[PDB]
Amino acid sequence: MIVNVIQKDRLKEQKLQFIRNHQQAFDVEPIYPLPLFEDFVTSIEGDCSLEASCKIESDKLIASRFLLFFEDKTQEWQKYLHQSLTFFGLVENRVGVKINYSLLQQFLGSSFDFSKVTVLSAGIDLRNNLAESSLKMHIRIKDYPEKLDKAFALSDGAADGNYLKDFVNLIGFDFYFNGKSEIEIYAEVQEDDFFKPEINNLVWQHFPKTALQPLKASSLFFTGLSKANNNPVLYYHLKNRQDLTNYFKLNDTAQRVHSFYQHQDILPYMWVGTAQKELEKTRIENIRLYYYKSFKM
Ligand SMILES: CC(C)(C)OC(=O)N[C@@H](Cc1ccc(O)cc1)C(=O)O
Ligand SMILES: CC(C)=CCSP(=O)(O)OP(=O)(O)O
Ligand SMILES: [Mg+2]
Repeated sequence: MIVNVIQKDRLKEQKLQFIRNHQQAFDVEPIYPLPLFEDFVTSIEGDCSLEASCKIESDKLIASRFLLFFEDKTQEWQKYLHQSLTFFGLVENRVGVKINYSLLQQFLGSSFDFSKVTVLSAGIDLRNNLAESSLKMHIRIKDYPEKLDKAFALSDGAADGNYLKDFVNLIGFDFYFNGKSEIEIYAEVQEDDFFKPEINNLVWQHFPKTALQPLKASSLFFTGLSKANNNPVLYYHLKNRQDLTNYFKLNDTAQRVHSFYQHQDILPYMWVGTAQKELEKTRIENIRLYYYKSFKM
């Protein structure tokens, strides 16, 4: 048992370290209210992963973006949901804002089967403009067509984007501090399906050739269906973060993030998100970079 208390304290400090390393590299001052997220991730004593992310818009660097993934093998998804919602409610209380939950509420509405959840995340994207700050939640469902339909109904709605409805498993919620809220649905293609002829016909055919090149180094591909019908954001799960510069033409701000993380003590994979048209450019100006670390007993 003494092994357990020592390892719990150590995990608590390693999560805070991962968060501070990211914040201190990109923001001289922490963005308020980061310490509420720090308290939340330290209260999650089961196994988890953390995500630290940068959104780059030309030379603007948005870096107070963090996410916890619940990975306790007991899979008490409903308990994790409740722990995330009470953290959101603490943000509301301390900041003095009211979050608009209606989209999450309607998605969960008609008696939710939590056994169909395979991923749950909770986190933040904090800005000095409070109204532009947001809380975040992702839910991945499996073999749950009733809730797939409900998420589609909740976003912009039917076609198009409906052309990729059968590829959807991940649902994203954003909760802005001004009371605006959004839902997003993500179509995915797994590595083992990359070369199948039906996949080229149903998916790749609708994307420029440049969109296909980073699949060579990716184990997974996502795209958001409802935001930006024009110019959809494309997400690539790079097997090795070192391949980023080989497949994506980085500007100066993104290169600074990449250089910082090349030799950090983190997981080897990353996610890269970029709008479809950025890949047709000679140089990406808008890109989102996501890095990860795991925290296990
Ligand atoms: C655990 C498995 C099934 C391998 O992951 C998923 O396909 N879901 C993604 C979805 C996701 C990725 C990044 C995010 O920031 C949010 C959600 C994931 O969790 O890795
Ligand atoms: C698509 C998965 C792989 C990455 C997380 S996407 P997000 O919607 O939470 O981040 P953005 O809203 O695109 O900035
Ligand atoms: Mg989004």
